[PDB]
Amino acid sequence: VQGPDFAAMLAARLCHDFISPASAIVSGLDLLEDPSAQDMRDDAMNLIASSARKLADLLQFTRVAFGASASAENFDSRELEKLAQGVFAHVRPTLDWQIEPQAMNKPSSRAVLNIAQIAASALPAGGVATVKGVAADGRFSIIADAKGPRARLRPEVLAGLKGEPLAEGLGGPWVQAAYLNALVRAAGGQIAVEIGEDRASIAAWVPA
Amino acid sequence: DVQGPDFAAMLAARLCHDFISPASAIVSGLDLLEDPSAQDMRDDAMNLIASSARKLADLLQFTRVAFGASASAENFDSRELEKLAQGVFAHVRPTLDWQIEPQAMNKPSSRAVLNIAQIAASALPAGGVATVKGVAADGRFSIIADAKGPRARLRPEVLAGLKGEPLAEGLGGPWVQAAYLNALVRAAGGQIAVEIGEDRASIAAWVPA
Ligand code: NA
Ligand code: NA
Repeated sequence: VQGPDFAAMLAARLCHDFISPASAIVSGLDLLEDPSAQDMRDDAMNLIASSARKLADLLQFTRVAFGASASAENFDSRELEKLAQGVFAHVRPTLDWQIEPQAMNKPSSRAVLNIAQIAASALPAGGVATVKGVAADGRFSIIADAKGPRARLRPEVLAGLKGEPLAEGLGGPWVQAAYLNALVRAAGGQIAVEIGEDRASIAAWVPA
Repeated sequence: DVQGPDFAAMLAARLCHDFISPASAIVSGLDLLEDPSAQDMRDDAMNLIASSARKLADLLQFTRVAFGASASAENFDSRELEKLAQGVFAHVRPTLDWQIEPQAMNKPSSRAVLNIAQIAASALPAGGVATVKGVAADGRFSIIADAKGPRARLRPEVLAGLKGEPLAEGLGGPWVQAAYLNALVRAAGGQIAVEIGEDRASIAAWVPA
């Protein structure tokens, strides 16, 4: 019998992302109660508030990017931009959301959120993730261009985007890429990648 | 037609649902502190944040081992597993009676015992006691969680999940954990057994050890 290896890997990734702002809330509350750290009262309160914001943003994004079913549902592209903006708020790269306000089907919506976060993670020293999406020729086509110093799609991300098993690398970046590949291919669509100097692009289309 | 990540999405939906409850309470608590109209409830809002942060920390530490662990060989201290399971029971009406003698437990036993203990807590809608037993014998590690309390019940989606059956009547949340447990126990070469009585429900599992 096949184990829940893939679901465990996704669970491990989500825990890892949530534990960082959650433990900071615990540590911030520790500092408020500590009589020795009464000089950092304002800094501890700002740590709790920023970690609560980060955690709320990550959970709201996860809800649609990973928690959504494959059942038919339309999403507002403006609401999806809010979710992507939320995760980009706590990382060094900036977001250039160029999708004109419109209704997006479920595969398009799940795909655009995962593509935007993979583009952000391709930027280790900042830069810009440009997100484009057009409804044309019976498809919804997405392209996220990550431009910045040493922009790179890691080998486990490239393996995941092709639906290949995890070889060299961490499960965390691989599992999101493999999840995106499986939902796009289940919808009858395709994933494409572009790699250049200080640039990486992730493209996907789904029927629409 | 290609297979979608439907099962992984269901597990992700379940984890979000569990974490969003104490996380939104932290946001609401911080909203009350900043609200000039609610300056008379500063103490109550701070207690809401602190208790929700404790609940969230406990849920995340448990999830890390119950759902996030790989199938790779690793031993866990049963005392550390007790702390994780107790953290889950701390914020619900049922109580946990952990009767596993302090010992080393392999990856399948550890993952299984944590899921069984939480399924036992959820089988108690009006409180009671979940007794968790675990013995290393005959080349096996055998776990039994007995949930005893008023109207103790294993929901149909939990019974379907524990047998490795698809989701029929019920919610994905309780089904996905039960199906996850079934898949990790059967991958390890073990078996799951259930007992249902009046105001009692038991979940048993064995894995090779
Ligand atoms: Na940013
Ligand atoms: Na309790």
